[PDB]
Amino acid sequence: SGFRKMAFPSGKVEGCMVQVTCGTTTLNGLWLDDVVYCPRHVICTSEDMLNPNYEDLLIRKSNHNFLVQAGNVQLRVIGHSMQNCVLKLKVDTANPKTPKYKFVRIQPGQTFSVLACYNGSPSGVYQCAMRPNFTIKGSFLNGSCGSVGFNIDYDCVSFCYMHHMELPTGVHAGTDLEGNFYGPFVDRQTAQAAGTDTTITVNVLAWLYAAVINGDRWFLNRFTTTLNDFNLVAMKYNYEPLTQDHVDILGPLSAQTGIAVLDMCASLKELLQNGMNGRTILGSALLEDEFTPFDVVRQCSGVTFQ
Amino acid sequence: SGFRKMAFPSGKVEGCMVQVTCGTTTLNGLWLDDVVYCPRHVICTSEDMLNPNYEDLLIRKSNHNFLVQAGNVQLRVIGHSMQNCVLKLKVDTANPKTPKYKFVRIQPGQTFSVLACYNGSPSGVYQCAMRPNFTIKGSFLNGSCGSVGFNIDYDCVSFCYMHHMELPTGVHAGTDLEGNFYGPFVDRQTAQAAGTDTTITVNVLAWLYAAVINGDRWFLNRFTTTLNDFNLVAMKYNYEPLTQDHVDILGPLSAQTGIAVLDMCASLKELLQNGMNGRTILGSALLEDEFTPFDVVRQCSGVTFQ
Repeated sequence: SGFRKMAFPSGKVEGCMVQVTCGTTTLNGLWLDDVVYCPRHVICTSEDMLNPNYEDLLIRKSNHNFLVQAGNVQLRVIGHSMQNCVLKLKVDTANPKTPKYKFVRIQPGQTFSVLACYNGSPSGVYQCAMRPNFTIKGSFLNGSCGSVGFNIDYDCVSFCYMHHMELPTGVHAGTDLEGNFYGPFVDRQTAQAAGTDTTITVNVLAWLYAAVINGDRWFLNRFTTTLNDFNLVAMKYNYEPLTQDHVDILGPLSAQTGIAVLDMCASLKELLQNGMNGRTILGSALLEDEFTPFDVVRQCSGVTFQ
Repeated sequence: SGFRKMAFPSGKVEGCMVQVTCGTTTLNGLWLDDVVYCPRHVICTSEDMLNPNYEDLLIRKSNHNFLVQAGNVQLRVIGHSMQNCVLKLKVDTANPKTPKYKFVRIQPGQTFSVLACYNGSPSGVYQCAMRPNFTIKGSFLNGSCGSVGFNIDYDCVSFCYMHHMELPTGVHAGTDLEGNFYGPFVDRQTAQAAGTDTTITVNVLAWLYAAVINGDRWFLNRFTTTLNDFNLVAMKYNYEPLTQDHVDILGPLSAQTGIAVLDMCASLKELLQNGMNGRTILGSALLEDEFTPFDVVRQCSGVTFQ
């Protein structure tokens, strides 16, 4: 019983975090086999970040300019290249703690765990969603760059995010591990803005389903609705339009609650129209859209990792 | 920038989780050196939990009745005893992953990380507070018992909580690692209830301070107040009374914001009296009381662990 924003266990990822320095700039990198991955803006000085030419900046740099530290042991750089917005540093030592792993580009409205690091040391773990506008609402102080986002499928770590930058709103942008940004962000210190932040309707529904399973049912009503009727009300409140896939994906929650998805939409319409009247759902006075159906199932089925 | 409920890294604790079975009952235990710790109600059958005599039940049990499994390897039980509500199983194998560690009984309004486990496998990590009434609002499905609460001070794990039970409200009770319950709970399946759930005023203030440092300042006002004036308003809303210690503890936040604690109390009084008017603070439409001053400092100073 009970329902929390819970992260995956960080252990398999802790053993992959290293410290990367060029000149006066230190940030975090990801040590898998005999490659360290980090944000290429490690080669930038405070001046360069205005309008850097990365190709040009990289030409002034040799393998011996990259100080890679694993705990208190220096690694030897025997090769370096740039893949989009990441640097791949080849080291002669394979990480003996390399877990079974893969790189996935993640879809907006999917969730993942962040291990926030400073100087290659883990600081803390929390859950995030890739928002429809490809930002994240994380916690990233100075030196957190190269901190990574990940899911764990049975024994396998799927890395999906590397932190690079903060936007004027205080929200966060980064890349997949192949170094392509999520959204239209670029790694230079210019005026960039996120689009409109829409709500992940399917996730809000998953959360309502979680609430019910945990005894909170006050927001349930006598009404149903239609997909089209519901989406007319979505548009107004900058909710994502709902589709049959979304319905199908919620079937295991629908199933286990005996509550048709459309009746739950009717409950949600009523909350968007009437607000909460100072009531709470799983101790939130707002609609939470950072739990996927999968997140809710896991936490109301109790699956583990090995 | 940004502010999240973030857990400590779980890695050092993952390597301590084992599975403990008696008959048909499986739960989690904590393997430190050559001792496994788990809730003594592992010796209970579904019948026994009504009115168990643990001393009597333990007399029917020998070292070979305890199936302790570490990943996929069985450990050998060479000794067993009961310390209050925990069983200490002596095994011949010392945990080679035992981290530097200590047992602390934690004070109400302090926070810690939970590694929720099933069958000795970690499932997820989240932050909790010991509430003034000695319950916690966690996530614990069936088989989560023996999941542990912990803080990390530089390299050292301080274990503070072991999960044992859920109360009629859906909230959670357990012991310190010496096996004394937090609050007046006992490990039997009877009608027990938590006292009134008071709010941790000092933590609410820490959070307001976090908000300010992260640019949210709408709730700031022109007023100050007195300790006594503020506490008159605390009592009404079941907030904990504030003291000079509480003030002193917030000095580093006061300091770094240039905002006297009493002016922040005046802001809080105004929120308790007027509500939020559908505004948000760090994306919460309620007052958050599960961040300590220490939690806020860490996350606005950026300290790490090694």
